[PDB]
Amino acid sequence: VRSLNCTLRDSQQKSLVMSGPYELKALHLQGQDMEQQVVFSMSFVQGEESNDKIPVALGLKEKNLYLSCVLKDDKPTLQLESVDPKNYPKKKMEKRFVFNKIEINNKLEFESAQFPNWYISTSQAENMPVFLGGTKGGQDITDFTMQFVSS
Repeated sequence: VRSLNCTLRDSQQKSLVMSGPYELKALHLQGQDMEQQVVFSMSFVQGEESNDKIPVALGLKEKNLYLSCVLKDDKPTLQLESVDPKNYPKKKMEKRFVFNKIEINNKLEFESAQFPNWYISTSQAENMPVFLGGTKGGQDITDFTMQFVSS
């Protein structure tokens, strides 16, 4: 399986960082303070692809931790999950871990492969958790930019 390291920034220029062991938060960060920003290892997995839709898995660079989508209280929820450090990543990643990376005019959107039309979203306010939102349209942010970082 092929990967690439990168950071994501929401369309409002908020950066993502590790809240506790299993949460991500988005805040406006600038300076050497930028160092506290999570670096993902984006893997190109198997699934349904288009010129526009590419299935990926998002893990933390060097941590056996992956974003996954699961129901919690009858609603799709984004969480960080630990995986056996020896079996991952894989090309055929379980569905809960797959997002469709959609390119939309220089911006990306990450939709859950498991919950159609649920996207990785951030809040307009500072310091709130990154979550799975089912609505696109003026409120929560569902678009990001990506920056390549080195291997």
